[PDB]
Amino acid sequence: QIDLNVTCRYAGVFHVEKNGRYSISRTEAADLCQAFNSTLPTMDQMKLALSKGFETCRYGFIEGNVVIPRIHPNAICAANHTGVYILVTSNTSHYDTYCFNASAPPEEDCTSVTDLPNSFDGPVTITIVNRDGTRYSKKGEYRTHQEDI
Ligand SMILES: CS(=O)(=O)Cc1nc2ccccc2[nH]1
Repeated sequence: QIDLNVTCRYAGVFHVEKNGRYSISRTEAADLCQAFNSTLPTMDQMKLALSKGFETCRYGFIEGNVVIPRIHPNAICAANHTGVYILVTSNTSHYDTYCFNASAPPEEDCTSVTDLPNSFDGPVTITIVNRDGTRYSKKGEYRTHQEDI
């Protein structure tokens, strides 16, 4: 069983946390976004999402970097930084991910996610968990890299 906690989308960008812990590799992140018919955001896409109201308190992949978007300074989120905070030094490789859905609304979309449209056949139950607790479950797989399996 896999839980995927997702957020609001902001200019198409959203955050995905797997199994309540930093547990996604960069290869898995691309596959996971592909399951949402999405891609890893570019830094420009992320900056526009930030400008629409997106912030999290979790490291996640974008294309090329691991970041935390921050609007409001918080001492426990990205060392009190604002803007798209870029992780510079870390020993480790597993984070959450951001994803970008080009078909989402242009600004804040805080409706819930009710599908995992591009998952593959598989036996494991994947549950999308919204911030409001609503859930969408479907049996499937999204990982293509043997290293992640
Ligand atoms: C339980 S796990 O350590 O997150 C490995 C895993 N990740 C998956 C993603 C989709 C379907 C099955 C999956 N099994």
